[PDB]
Amino acid sequence: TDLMALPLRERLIQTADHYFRNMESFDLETGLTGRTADCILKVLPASFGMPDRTNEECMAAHIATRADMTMKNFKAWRVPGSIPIVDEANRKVVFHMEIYAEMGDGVYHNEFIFIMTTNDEGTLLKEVAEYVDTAAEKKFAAERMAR
Amino acid sequence: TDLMALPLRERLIQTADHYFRNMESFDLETGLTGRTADCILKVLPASFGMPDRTNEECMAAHIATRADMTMKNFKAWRVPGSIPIVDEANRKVVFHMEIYAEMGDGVYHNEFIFIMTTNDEGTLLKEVAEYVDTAAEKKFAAERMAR
Ligand SMILES: Cc1oc(=O)c2c(c1C)O[C@]1(C)[C@H](O)[C@@H]3O[C@](O)(CC[C@H](C)[C@H]1C2)C(C)(C)C3=O
Ligand SMILES: Cc1oc(=O)c2c(c1C)O[C@]1(C)[C@H](O)[C@@H]3O[C@](O)(CC[C@H](C)[C@H]1C2)C(C)(C)C3=O
Ligand SMILES: [Cl-]
Ligand SMILES: [Cl-]
Ligand SMILES: [Cl-]
Ligand SMILES: [Cl-]
Repeated sequence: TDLMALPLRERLIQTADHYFRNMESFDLETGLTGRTADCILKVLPASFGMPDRTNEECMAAHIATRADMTMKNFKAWRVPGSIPIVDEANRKVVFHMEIYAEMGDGVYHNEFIFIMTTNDEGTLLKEVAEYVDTAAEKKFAAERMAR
Repeated sequence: TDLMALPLRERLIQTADHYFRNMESFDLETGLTGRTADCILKVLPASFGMPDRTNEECMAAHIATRADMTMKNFKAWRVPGSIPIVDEANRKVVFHMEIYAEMGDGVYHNEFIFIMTTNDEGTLLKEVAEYVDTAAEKKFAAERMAR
């Protein structure tokens, strides 16, 4: 494909970044793209108590969160100064990210580490691990419940 | 050096891992080793409100934290399953870590991401960035306040 004609470093970055572009242009029609069938989302740290999720579990969560909290105009950007960290050998890419969205209750805007793992070919995501701001996310969860 | 004869990947992992070995064997006479003079520790996420610190600032903080909470027997290990993520071109290593210590009040045991950046030679750390468990670390700070 056109992905395979790119150098591996570049391919890994494009594949990993796609996760964010997908979130920004998300619709029910197309859903979550550029993931392997068996891809797993892991939410770090363990203390946060979010189990690993399949693509289908992720899609269900995101539809509901967006409805419940009237969220839209998602935008993701790298923390100023940060860079993509790419381990070609291990098919991994590490980003230091901000995610922003408008919602009924104001704005969602949190900071994250994401660790993406691709398939051997560097063309799809097989794992995404995101380390979240536990204090911030526990507050969002409490705003969402009964709200 | 012996370090310079090692392939760069291995050099980077050794220089990044040294940070945790230094933490385990920490003492007043030897201090913090394996860092550039101008090395900075960054604590993420920004919401946690901890400023960047110099080697001197880190050393003083650790002395204090160990005294105040009577902490000892530190151990660091990679989260089971995780691996070191090495970006040779950018001189970076990413670890998914647990840190454990005995203290008066029981046990400190938290989960992190560390992003280590070396000098161009890969022999010294010039930046350490650690993404912490904000709920957990808030508690620990609250417990450290008069107790
Ligand atoms: C495709 C997509 O659509 C969405 O609508 C949202 C998505 C994604 C990836 O991710 C975030 C931004 C968030 O990164 C992720 O989800 C959370 O449940 C929090 C809810 C937020 C609002 C959620 C929204 C987690 C704490 C585990 C977390 O970090
Ligand atoms: C050499 C060394 O000696 C020490 O005594 C400790 C050290 C190190 C590296 O690191 C930790 C384990 C911790 O990773 C770090 O410092 C904290 O302020 C909390 C206190 C803990 C106990 C602290 C103790 C932070 C919230 C920013 C944090 O993550
Ligand atoms: Cl997802
Ligand atoms: Cl070092
Ligand atoms: Cl330190
Ligand atoms: Cl770093």
